[PDB]
Amino acid sequence: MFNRPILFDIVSRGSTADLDGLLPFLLTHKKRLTDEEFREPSTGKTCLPKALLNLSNGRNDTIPVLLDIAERTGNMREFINSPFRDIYYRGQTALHIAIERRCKHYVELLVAQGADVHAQARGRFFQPKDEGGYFYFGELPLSLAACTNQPHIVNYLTENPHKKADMRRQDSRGNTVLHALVAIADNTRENTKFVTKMYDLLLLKCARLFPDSNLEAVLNNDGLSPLMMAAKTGKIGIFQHIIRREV
Ligand SMILES: Nc1ncnc2c1ncn2[C@@H]1O[C@H](COP(=O)(O)OP(=O)(O)OP(=O)(O)O)[C@@H](O)[C@H]1O
Ligand SMILES: OC[C@H]1O[C@@H](O)[C@H](O)[C@@H](O)[C@@H]1O
Repeated sequence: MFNRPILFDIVSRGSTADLDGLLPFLLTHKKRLTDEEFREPSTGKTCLPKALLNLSNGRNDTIPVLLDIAERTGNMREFINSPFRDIYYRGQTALHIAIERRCKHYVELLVAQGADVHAQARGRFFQPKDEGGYFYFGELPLSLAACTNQPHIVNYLTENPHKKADMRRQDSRGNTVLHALVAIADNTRENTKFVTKMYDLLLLKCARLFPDSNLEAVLNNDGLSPLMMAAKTGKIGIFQHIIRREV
């Protein structure tokens, strides 16, 4: 039979073998993979995130199966965009996890299949450390991809045939991938190296697409541009780099 613990065990193990029977099961009992019986009741977590949080060499073969089953229970978009709903991981989705676990293949698979690319990770865990969080990257898939130094993913997200992430997008703070980048900045060599490269990457991309929407001009909720934000918060490295490319 199939209940939450059995389903989670199977996916946690990456066993596609054991998923045999699931589709007929759900079909005959009128169940879906998004039904409450199949989520962690605290967080609302489905078995999709469960799968992603148990990779093995960044593989969990049950993922493409779970997706196909959701498709076939008429349920795929809802399934993929099912968000954590608890105060701590609120808003997080399968897409966020694919990005953070650094697996481009699942990002592509997820995006191609309809993943909301502007889903905001809003919960405590995603806010700044000083505000009781763990890692702040501006909440959005793109900003996450940028902040964790994954240019290939960043390019995938901004130019793909399915759904492009708008770079002008802002989080709850009105922060932008640029703002996010400075928040990420910590002045150390390798940090400044990538943060800088990335900043340039996005700035040039946003100029070449959308010829006339200057992204540095988008202010945050504190009405700070990314430049001033760096300034105000001691981000020497990134700040100098911004100025360098003036007149
Ligand atoms: N929401 C999350 N986002 C990112 N990482 C997580 C999250 N939840 C758990 N983790 C980490 O990733 C690992 C995988 O989580 P997974 O869902 O497989 O197990 P769990 O439900 O967290 O714990 P258990 O092993 O009791 O089920 C955990 O060991 C935890 O350290
Ligand atoms: O953390 C590894 C290294 O990274 C650099 O970006 C820092 O400036 C160094 O001080 C450090 O040894």
